Amino acid sequence: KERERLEEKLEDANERIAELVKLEERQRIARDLHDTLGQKLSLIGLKSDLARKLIYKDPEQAARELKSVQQTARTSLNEVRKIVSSMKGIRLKDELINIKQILEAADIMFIYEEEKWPENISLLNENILSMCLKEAVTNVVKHSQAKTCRVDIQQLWKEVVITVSDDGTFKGEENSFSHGLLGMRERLEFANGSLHIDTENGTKLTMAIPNN
Amino acid sequence: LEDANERIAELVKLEERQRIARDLHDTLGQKLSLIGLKSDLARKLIYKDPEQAARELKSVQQTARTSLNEVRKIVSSMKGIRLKDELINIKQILEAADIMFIYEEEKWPENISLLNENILSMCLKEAVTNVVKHSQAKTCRVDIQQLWKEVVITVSDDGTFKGEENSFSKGHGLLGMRERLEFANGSLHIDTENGTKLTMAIPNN
Ligand SMILES: Nc1ncnc2c1ncn2[C@@H]1O[C@H](COP(=O)(O)OP(=O)(O)CP(=O)(O)O)[C@@H](O)[C@H]1O
Ligand SMILES: Nc1ncnc2c1ncn2[C@@H]1O[C@H](COP(=O)(O)OP(=O)(O)CP(=O)(O)O)[C@@H](O)[C@H]1O
Ligand SMILES: [Mg+2]
Ligand SMILES: [Mg+2]
Repeated sequence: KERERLEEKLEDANERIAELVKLEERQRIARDLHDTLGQKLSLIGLKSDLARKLIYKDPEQAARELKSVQQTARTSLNEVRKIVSSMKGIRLKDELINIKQILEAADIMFIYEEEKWPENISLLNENILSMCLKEAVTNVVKHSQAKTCRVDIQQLWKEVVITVSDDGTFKGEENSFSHGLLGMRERLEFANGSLHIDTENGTKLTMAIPNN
Repeated sequence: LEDANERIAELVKLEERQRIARDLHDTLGQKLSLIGLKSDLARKLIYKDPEQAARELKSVQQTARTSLNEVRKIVSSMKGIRLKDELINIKQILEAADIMFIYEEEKWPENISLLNENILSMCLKEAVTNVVKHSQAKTCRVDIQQLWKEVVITVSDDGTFKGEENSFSKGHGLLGMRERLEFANGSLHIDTENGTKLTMAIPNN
């Protein structure tokens, strides 16, 4: 009714700030890129050209020039190797490993068995999920003081679900949502999924997100 | 707001930043590897077949020039870039001059014409040079504010103004500076009271 009309409106303004902030982003990069890969790539222009001119007039210098070109091609693509490494993102496969290591070295038993694991989930969600995960684990090896920790990750419905439970005690007060907690929620929620918790026996984190 | 705000910020930031890396690799990858290949192949045929070699290098120049342009168009549109470069340029010159550079980004510019940005850059650089030329001051305050419609640099130095009473000789950056701001319908003023003080103004647009 009235509530539907005013949600449509609320979505329109969200999106509007979206496009704007994404733009400002396109930019930080515009400066870095231009600097580096721009001087270099203009130089590639010039040596290309100059090489073509000297092919006959002087095939020696021509060659030497092409040597320098290939050099700068390669290293430039190397710069973007160093660049799409960033925000390329971690895949859970990797985050699970990381955490198995952190839990072992925490003095804690890591309970797992690969259960109905994920396919054709957006790479992005994979990053977020990776994050919340790492944070949850840290919280546990920070306060729970549990000695064992169960975890499963399943493709339920059209929605993916991690669950991370620890036998320790939840050291938090009644409203310590002050911190990777508010962080976690804020996140999943923005991805239109959910985060839930139970301090019944130790601490239990259910993260959910849309997949299929 | 402290965090709902700039947390959802930094998250759409990362949303599209992953998208942006997939586009780098996609576009400039394919392209730049192809540049590798044609470079190489060109070197091989320089003699065996200098014709094909040339043709290959033509296609190379095309691509190298082309890749920069997509990024470049965004850069031309973007504002505040000229001033930032100038600040970096002058901070360096002042440091290396033996001089303290006083600054704090104060109500800095948005949607000023790119042109005015260049002019202002200029007068600025010239002002600085004059200081590190004659003022022999040891510290130098500078601010750049968006005052109402009009933008204003102010560049002050504690040294002494070595100039005579009417040192505004043409072809010197003084007559040059005025000539300029004034042609842009803004203004230039100075005070030799304590050291030297330059107020540049111009229209924001
Ligand atoms: N798995 C767990 N076991 C026991 N206590 C936990 C827990 N997860 C969170 N807590 C408690 O809840 C409170 C809030 O945690 P939150 O995640 O906001 O910050 P933190 O203490 O984990 C450090 P950071 O915010 O840097 O990760 C903490 O005071 C912590 O002791
Ligand atoms: N900030 C400053 N401090 C002290 N003296 C200054 C000054 N700016 C200018 N002057 C004096 O006024 C004169 C005019 O300076 P101006 O910058 O107009 O010409 P210039 O001597 O720098 C050569 P150019 O043509 O390269 O600018 C200078 O010769 C100098 O003696
Ligand atoms: Mg935490
Ligand atoms: Mg001068």
